[PDB]
Amino acid sequence: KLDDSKTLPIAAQMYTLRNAGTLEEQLAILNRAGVSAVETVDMQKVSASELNALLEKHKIKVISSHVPIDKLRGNLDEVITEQKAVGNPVVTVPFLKPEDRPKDAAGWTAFGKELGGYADKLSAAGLSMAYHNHDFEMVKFDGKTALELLLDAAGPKLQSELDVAWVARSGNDPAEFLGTLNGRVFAIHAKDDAPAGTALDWKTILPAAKHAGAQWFILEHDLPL
Amino acid sequence: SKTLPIAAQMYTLRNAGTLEEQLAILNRAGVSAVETVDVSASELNALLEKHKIKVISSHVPIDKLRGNLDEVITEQKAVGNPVVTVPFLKPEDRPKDAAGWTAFGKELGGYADKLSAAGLSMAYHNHDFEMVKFDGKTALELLLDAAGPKLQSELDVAWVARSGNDPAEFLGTLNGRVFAIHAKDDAPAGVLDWKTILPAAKHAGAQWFILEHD
Ligand SMILES: [Mn+2]
Ligand SMILES: [Mn+2]
Ligand SMILES: [Mn+2]
Repeated sequence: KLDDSKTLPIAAQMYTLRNAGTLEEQLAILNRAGVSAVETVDMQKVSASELNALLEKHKIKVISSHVPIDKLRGNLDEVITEQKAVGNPVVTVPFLKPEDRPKDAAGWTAFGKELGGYADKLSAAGLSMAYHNHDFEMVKFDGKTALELLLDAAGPKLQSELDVAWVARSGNDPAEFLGTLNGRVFAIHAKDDAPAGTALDWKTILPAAKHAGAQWFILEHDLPL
Repeated sequence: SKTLPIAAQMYTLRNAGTLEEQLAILNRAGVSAVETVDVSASELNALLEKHKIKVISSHVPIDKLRGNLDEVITEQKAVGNPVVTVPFLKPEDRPKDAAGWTAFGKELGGYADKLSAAGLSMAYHNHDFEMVKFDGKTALELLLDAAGPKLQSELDVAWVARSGNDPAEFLGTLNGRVFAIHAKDDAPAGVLDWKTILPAAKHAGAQWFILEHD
């Protein structure tokens, strides 16, 4: 079970709701599962002060938050204000819609350089930055993945939220990929199929992750299709 | 091993809140099971199977158990619910002395025997009024002991502790007679010593941790 692993501390991906009453049930589940940290999605749906009061009550910490690229492009100052309203989360690029995906190696380089500029401004405001990949960043140009192109061009203020299932599915070894990102990994992300309860060669991946500097194993439960 | 699976007790729809939003929250929290409360079996089987969530318990009021039990059996089997749970007693239905709590346990034990012959199990969910004591014994122990082991406890540990009884120790008196632990979601993170409650619950044979939305 991924939740019973103890190489990396566990964090849960949590979808925020407008109703702070129903948000409390999600936090009570984490308390009983022994999970103390969350990565938030849609955090702006709820009032910051209401969410802060509930997190404090349940001793849960927001360790990162999904911020779409159009918000980083359109008003970064507002992103900074919104994220700091709840504390100190890593600002994480969650996904790229098809229309935002570069087409060639030079485009992926330019995109990483763009993100590196945001990472500098976020850093000046006291916020870190991460990038969460899926499958389209695994495309390769002359032997190098789009993901490595953009992270290398962005510089070490941008860390990887590495989705290792997509790394492996593309035919790259996840542990070796983590070696190339030594000191530039924020977390490992994985889908969790195990039912909630009280409390891919993971046996090599999680040690490689920890040696690279990963701080969190972020687990996600999905809606069925 | 040392984990209790978590189920959620469903709640009524207030404001705009839909039922499917309830199930979607549970999917995203990873909760695989629900305890239902008081819409047709056709409608709720369909939504539960589409969200891949099973019913593990259903709150059935005492007046239904007393009035039409064969109908209770039919309705529970229609949604695949395996456990009939008495959720509450209104003040007028609460026995007044030790003899009355014993007689009430015997009554419930008769329903548990009939439910068992129909292939269904039975549990009893307490609040605070069952924690009253007669010559050292709680009303809750009187009724469970008198009902026999076909009636199990859905033990509300907050009300046990609030009455001055250690919930871990109380679970020890109910070894093999505990269906679930019950708790609400509005409690601050550490009143209740979950470091002792959870192993006691597991040792006693609890099958579920059931979370109630205040
Ligand atoms: Mn992410
Ligand atoms: Mn490189
Ligand atoms: Mn209860």
